[PDB]
Amino acid sequence: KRKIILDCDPGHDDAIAIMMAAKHPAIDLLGITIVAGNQTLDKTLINGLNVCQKLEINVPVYAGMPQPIMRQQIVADNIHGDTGLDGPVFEPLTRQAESTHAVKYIIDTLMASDGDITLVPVGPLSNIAVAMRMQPAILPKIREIVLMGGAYGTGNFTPSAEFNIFADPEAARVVFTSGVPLVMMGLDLTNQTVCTPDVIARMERAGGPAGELFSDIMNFTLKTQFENYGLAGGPVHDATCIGYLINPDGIKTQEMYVEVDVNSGPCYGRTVCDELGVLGKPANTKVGITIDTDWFWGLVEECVRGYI
Amino acid sequence: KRKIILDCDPGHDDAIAIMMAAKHPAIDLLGITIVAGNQTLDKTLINGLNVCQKLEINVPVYAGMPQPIMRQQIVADNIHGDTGLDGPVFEPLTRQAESTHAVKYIIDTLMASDGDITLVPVGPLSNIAVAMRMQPAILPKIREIVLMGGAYGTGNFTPSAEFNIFADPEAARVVFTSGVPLVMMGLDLTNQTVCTPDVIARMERAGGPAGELFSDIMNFTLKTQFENYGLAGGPVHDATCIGYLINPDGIKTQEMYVEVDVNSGPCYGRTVCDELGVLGKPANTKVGITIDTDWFWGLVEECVRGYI
Amino acid sequence: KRKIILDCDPGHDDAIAIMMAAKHPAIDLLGITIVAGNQTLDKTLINGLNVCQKLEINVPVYAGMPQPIMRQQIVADNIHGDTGLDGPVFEPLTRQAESTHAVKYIIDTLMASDGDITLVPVGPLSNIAVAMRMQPAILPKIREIVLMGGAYGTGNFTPSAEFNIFADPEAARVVFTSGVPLVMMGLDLTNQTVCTPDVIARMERAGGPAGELFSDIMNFTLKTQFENYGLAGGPVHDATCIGYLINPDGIKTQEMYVEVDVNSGPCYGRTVCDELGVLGKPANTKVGITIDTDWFWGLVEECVRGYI
Amino acid sequence: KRKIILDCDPGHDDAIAIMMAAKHPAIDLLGITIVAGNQTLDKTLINGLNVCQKLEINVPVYAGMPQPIMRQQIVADNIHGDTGLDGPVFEPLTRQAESTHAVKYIIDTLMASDGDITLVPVGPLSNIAVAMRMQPAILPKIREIVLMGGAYGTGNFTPSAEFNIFADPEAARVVFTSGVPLVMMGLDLTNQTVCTPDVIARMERAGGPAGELFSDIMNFTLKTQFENYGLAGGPVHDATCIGYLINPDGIKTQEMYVEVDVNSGPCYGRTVCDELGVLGKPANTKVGITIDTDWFWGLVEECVRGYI
Ligand SMILES: [Ca+2]
Ligand SMILES: [Ca+2]
Ligand SMILES: [Ca+2]
Ligand SMILES: [Ca+2]
Repeated sequence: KRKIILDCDPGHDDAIAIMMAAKHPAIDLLGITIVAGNQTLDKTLINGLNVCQKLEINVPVYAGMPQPIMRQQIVADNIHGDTGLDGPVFEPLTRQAESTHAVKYIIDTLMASDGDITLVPVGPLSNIAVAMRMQPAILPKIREIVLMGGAYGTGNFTPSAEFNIFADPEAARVVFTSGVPLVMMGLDLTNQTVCTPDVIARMERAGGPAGELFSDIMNFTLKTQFENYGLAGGPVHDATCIGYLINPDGIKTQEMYVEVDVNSGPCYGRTVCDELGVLGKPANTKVGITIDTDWFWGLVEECVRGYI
Repeated sequence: KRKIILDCDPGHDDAIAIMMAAKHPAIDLLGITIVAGNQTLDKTLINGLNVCQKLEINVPVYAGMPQPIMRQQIVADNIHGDTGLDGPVFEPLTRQAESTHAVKYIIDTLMASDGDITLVPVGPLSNIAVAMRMQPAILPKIREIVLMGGAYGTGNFTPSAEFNIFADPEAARVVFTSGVPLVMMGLDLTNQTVCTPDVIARMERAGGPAGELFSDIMNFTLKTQFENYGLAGGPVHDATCIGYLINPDGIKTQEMYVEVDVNSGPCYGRTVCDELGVLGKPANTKVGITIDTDWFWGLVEECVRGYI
Repeated sequence: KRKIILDCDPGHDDAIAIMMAAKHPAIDLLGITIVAGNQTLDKTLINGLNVCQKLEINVPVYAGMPQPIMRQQIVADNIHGDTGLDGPVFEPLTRQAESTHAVKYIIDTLMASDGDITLVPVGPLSNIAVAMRMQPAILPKIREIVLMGGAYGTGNFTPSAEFNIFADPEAARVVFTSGVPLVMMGLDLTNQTVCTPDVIARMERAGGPAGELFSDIMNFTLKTQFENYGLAGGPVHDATCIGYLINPDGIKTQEMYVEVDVNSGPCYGRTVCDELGVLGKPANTKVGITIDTDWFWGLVEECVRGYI
Repeated sequence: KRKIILDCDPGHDDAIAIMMAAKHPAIDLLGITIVAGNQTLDKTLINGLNVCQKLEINVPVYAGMPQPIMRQQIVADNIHGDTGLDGPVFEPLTRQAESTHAVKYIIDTLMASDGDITLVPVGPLSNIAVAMRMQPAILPKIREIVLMGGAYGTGNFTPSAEFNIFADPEAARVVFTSGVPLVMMGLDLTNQTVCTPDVIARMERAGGPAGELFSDIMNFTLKTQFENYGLAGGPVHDATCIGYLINPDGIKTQEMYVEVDVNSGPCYGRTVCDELGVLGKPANTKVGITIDTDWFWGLVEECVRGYI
């Protein structure tokens, strides 16, 4: 099993990632850490807890950074709605976050570990960067980082930048210069996972708590992702990181030297990816290129069925 | 006919553009202006003159800027050789450049015109930017600018930037903020025109001075373009601008808001292209997307046969 | 009494600041927080504890950030020596740091307070920035921040930047946009406190533990500050913040709009101070202009005598 | 005699510089080149011509760049008025610009020379930068550049930048990296030349065409320089360059390594001056520190009296 800490900002696709991570036998989900991103932390926290309660997921949830490390905070309410998880309606929330701050949880867990834990950040990298600079000794302890973020081609939130990186470019600069093994599921790969109405229907047919939740969630971003970016369905970007850890053969990556641009201006938060190797620098990232969607959606269905 | 001034840094594909522009009846080639780029100006001027002499092109050639407007000069000898036009071997040069500087030629020609002239820049944009800032009254007199440069995806000389723009980002910023009708044949489009051995063979069979010249030229970049960028043949990037003016239906463009990034750093000289229209700014550029290569190679052959 | 938290990177002048803050009856020193700066944290922590043990200061010391929030770490060993506090030799260390992290201490103390605590950063601003972004609710709780850092004219570490800001420009950007009442003792003011041989001799004559310590400390930077910068003596930069809080009439400030430049390049970490108000923006900082050095050295001697 | 070409954007103090340069026997004024700056070129050219006609100065005037090389044009109408030279009255213009563009004039004159000509730029550096990049062979021909621009301390138009540099930072970058001997009369020096009401009265008493002109001109900026920058009189910044060439002993300079910041942001167009030599780079500029104003105003009076 791959031990993971899932760091997220739920978030529609974050919820699908949580659903898969908490169920699949190849993943050992140690804890969920929450960061500000898609919405403010008060909301992404409530959203994370709501998902865990509904799916009866037995994993502690820790609240982290409510703001990025330097920049003026942005949100993605255009895609995710005022709540950050518009669509599903939950019973009154009874579970709460742990007392320990996510940054402390991340540091303490890594330091006490035998170096076998993978971090899976699928929101802005704020928690990760603060942990890395607060306790540099965590670096040798990180097995790998499999993050959803970035784009080698076109961004979403700006032409140059994908949201997670754009929401905290300085934190991304920290992570991308950490020297830790990195896998980047960028938009070039993740936009392939558009969740069209026939995919939603497939998960509805499977049914149960996860099938119902999948439908209520993914129907919302069907509209917003089309209206904003022209996508044929809402991608489940964040779930690709979980897929990658369950079976990396389903995903083609290419090793590249990647740099995060922190210049104010038209490329702030861009992941500059040396696809042709022209800079002659050692690769630092496995960059996602293609995903086998037949495999991927089969895996999603299998996880959904696990909750029946 | 479309009247043009062809501004170039020959340069293998520049030579092919010259060959096409000077021959096709849909183009009225008024003058050739030369800029430093692929090689230093002493070399690109000699290369331009050698090509015109070989093909008996009786169009005046004017020498322009030997250095970019602000940055430290770069060259592309890795692609184009120490001469800037390795491959063909020419007879002793008898023609000479005009005494009028290219910048003065461009300004004077536009100022005296009926507003029907198109600028076709296929090197760094140094001559164009100096002309625009030296005599801003040319702007309302320019019909269109159809330039080869930029990339909405991956660059060549760097991951972020295409060579022409990279060689003078500040000049490019001038041109891209000019407000003049702009067409951009960037690498995304032009990399489709890889001149593979079968395409060279085709032009060899057409024969004559242009067919032989085509072969001697494009066989050289066949090797360097593969070594540097993995390309299956050397693209004839600059010739796409001439093709566009001959028949724009052969090339699909998309209107986009494009900005040139002049920040020192990993995106210096990037053309940032808003493919999805997320910035909510009006388009300023028709950006090349796809080219019909059957049409394009047919047109190249037609022009080649014109010199028989 | 003004309640303070002293955040520092000892550091020769930090030690003088600690000596004054812990002894003057107008200061209520709640706690000392340590940051990486002049040297790595393992060292500035040891230096801070050494000074507290030597002078029998019974204030808790908390260790904070070992690295800046984003940039590559720099140190000032050129000025401060290999240990960070070259000069004095101390008896074996028995004094211990608290187990609580400085960031958590800062946040909890502020949150539990009645808004009457002043922060006094005299190192890089890493601890402060992390606290502000980790718990934004601390902002209304901060009475004032009186920091040593920046320069409106010439920097030290670079022509543009003073060391504390240069060592963490991104953290400084956080602090200077916080909206909290701000006082900046910059180099323009603090270079006025050159500790010349006659000043040292004055403190030697006062004697006792603090007088010996002052001599052993300030004799070191006497040499390093002259060799590296213009300086006739080592300034006691950080002690000016303590002086300011004891009697602000001893220092002339001017209210200015101040911005921290985070651009890579020749002004990275510059504090841009709008001396003439040309930007038309509301002031956010009281910037130090002149200090009454007779008043100041008198105050130092008084504090030194307090340890006899 | 020192042969000069005076490149300017008249401009109140430019006019005083022209008056001195054309009269003092220590200067051989070859030509006046005009650039856009204080106002658009149409206005600065008329202003320059008006001054020459009024004072019967028989020196050719050449019109140059009407826009900076890259940035969006700014003007200083707040200081110089809508005309760029509000204050004096002129008879109908009979004088006109020469037919040769200033950039060509500068190049041709330098290339034909024995290397003994000094350039005296007292506006934005647009003409100079275009000349340097258009014909790099001019570099060794330039004896010295004595420019009015920059500031090692506080700017005027912004806190970071002096107007001439700010109006074309990219051109200034070109000039400051040229390797030509450079003297920089920056604001730190030139602000010492405030033309208070008693100085104006002194020149009125001298009388003649130049005394009357001096008064009409300097009474205008007396008002604007006070309102904008709090200055006690309008400085005659540009005239200090002519003073420097008449008797350099009247001015104290310090050799420094100077870099022009071309970063967009709060230091765009700053001259970063390494006062303390901390960068370990060889000096490239003699930076003005102080001027003997008793000497200087005596020289101004002597020049004024020359026109009686
Ligand atoms: Ca997410
Ligand atoms: Ca070319
Ligand atoms: Ca300190
Ligand atoms: Ca001027």
